[PDB]
Amino acid sequence: YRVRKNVLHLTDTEKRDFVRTVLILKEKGIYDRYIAWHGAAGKFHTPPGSDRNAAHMSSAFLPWHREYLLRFERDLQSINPEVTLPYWEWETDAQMQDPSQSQIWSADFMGGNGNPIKDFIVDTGPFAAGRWTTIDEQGNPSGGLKRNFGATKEAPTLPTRDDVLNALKITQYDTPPWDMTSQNSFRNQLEGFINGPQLHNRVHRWVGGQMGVVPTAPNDPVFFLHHANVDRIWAVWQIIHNYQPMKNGPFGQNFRDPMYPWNTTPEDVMNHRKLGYVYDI
Amino acid sequence: KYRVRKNVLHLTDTEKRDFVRTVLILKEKGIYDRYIAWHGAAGKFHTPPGSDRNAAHMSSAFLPWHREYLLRFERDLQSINPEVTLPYWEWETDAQMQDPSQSQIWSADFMGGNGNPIKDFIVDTGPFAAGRWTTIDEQGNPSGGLKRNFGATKEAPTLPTRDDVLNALKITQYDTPPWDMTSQNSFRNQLEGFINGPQLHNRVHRWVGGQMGVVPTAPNDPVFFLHHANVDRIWAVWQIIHRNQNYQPMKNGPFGQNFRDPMYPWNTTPEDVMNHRKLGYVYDI
Ligand SMILES: [Cl-]
Ligand SMILES: [Cl-]
Ligand SMILES: [Cl-]
Ligand SMILES: [Cl-]
Ligand SMILES: [Cl-]
Ligand SMILES: [Cl-]
Ligand SMILES: [Cu+2]
Ligand SMILES: [Cu+2]
Ligand SMILES: [Cu+2]
Ligand SMILES: [Cu+2]
Ligand SMILES: [Zn+2]
Ligand SMILES: [Zn+2]
Ligand SMILES: [Zn+2]
Ligand SMILES: [Zn+2]
Ligand SMILES: [Zn+2]
Ligand SMILES: [Zn+2]
Ligand SMILES: [Zn+2]
Ligand SMILES: [Zn+2]
Repeated sequence: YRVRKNVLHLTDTEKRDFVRTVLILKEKGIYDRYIAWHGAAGKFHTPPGSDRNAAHMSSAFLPWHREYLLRFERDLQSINPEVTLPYWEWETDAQMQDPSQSQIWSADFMGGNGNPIKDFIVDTGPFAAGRWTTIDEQGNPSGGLKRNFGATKEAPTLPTRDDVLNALKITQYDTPPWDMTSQNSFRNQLEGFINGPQLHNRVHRWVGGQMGVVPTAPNDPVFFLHHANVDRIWAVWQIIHNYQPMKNGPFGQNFRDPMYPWNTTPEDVMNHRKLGYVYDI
Repeated sequence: KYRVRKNVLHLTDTEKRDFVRTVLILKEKGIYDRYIAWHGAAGKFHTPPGSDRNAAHMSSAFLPWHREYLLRFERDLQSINPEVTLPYWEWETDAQMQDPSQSQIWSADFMGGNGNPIKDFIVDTGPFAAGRWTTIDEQGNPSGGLKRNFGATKEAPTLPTRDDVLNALKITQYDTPPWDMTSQNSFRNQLEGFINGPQLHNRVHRWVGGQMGVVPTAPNDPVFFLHHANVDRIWAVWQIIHRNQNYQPMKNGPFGQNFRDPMYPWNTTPEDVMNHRKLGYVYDI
């Protein structure tokens, strides 16, 4: 009953207010806590020495990011009670002739692509360099947001709608060993590791810049619009369908286990409505 | 005000063997590691970005951050064994010893001893010797066994003294602007150890050496918690002395450093932990 809307459905004023609130969150110093939390989680392997981490490469990927967006949305709400987290339906923009033309990259929103002359720093939009500070891996100021639209040879295109529907056909949430090699797992599929980079991982690689990489991704506000759609994609599979592992998975990956760096568990966020929100569709 | 935190020198043999046993369980369950990660994350979180201050150190939130940290750690201990509380290492008395390396805190039945020069400095004695206790680097990856270099550095050859503690307790202000490493006449910056230091808190870290010597890995050594229990105790004492002296900055300080701001990576505030008793514990003395 907080309603999360397609970025395409967002009145010119709804978009202005969303952007407005993100800058305030940034100015207050709240935005940085989110970049830091995501960076910390990515370095927290479960268990140590493994490839899995608290926020990725593990069953926790989906509930971790759901909790993350919920907390982010609550902070937006405390600034402006009329603002909720919109979602970027990339599945849809992939059909465009040229996706970089999508209304999501308008100057009055998340601006555009990076400038090749400025080493791919983005100057168009509310988060252009000079208007929005970024930080690096190390937590030090980095000098500006960057974006490389489909510049990689492994990710030249956004995930096609189809890629979404096939994933939704998967019957298991996840499967052991609960890692990147999991087969027939909705979680690993949606995350993008099956014939990587696909879906989730694919959007990250397609955007480029800080979004391209784990330790700095959140620096780009589009991170939240991306994840909103991923969360929505997960909520859809759930209309039909339960989570795995329940016990016996690495600590931090189990159904009822604290999700770093919080005490939140996957169980705690299994139903989005219990969380106070619902996707328009 | 029920939970009693005791001098590591007042502990019975069993009490020590239960403390150690609970730490290993916390470790085995994977829970200990969430702590090391929290402290590492906080140290990298600058307030504000580009500054020298971070959420857990080099600023006013140094004391309440670590108090919250120990409280959470103590609660996990107790969920494992309700009779175990966090003891404190009174380093200022150990400094008196001819050879502090001999303090009972370093027994093979407690913290274990110094590192072995013959082995780079890996600690090979005690419950946390290499082979018995897993360690993590500044990247979150596994690393060789705990390491300790007792007073090996030229800057910190000795543990802080009672005189050093007393003098600090003498400061009238909790902190002063700019609320960082250069703060003068501030209890916080002096207890932390930056005034002419390395001194006090920073000095113990430097004296121990090994992972305890650097911010990103320091919690890998269980002694980190015994150290910070004494630092917390010293703060609790100061609070009593200057009853009519609250926390600072109350406001208009960097976000994350003010009296009512959330402390990374938690939502908890300095106000939330100003009175230790409200937190359910007290110190031996
Ligand atoms: Cl709508
Ligand atoms: Cl990693
Ligand atoms: Cl709709
Ligand atoms: Cl006692
Ligand atoms: Cl790694
Ligand atoms: Cl006593
Ligand atoms: Cu991520
Ligand atoms: Cu992601
Ligand atoms: Cu520290
Ligand atoms: Cu310390
Ligand atoms: Zn709609
Ligand atoms: Zn790592
Ligand atoms: Zn779709
Ligand atoms: Zn098709
Ligand atoms: Zn739903
Ligand atoms: Zn830094
Ligand atoms: Zn007291
Ligand atoms: Zn006692």
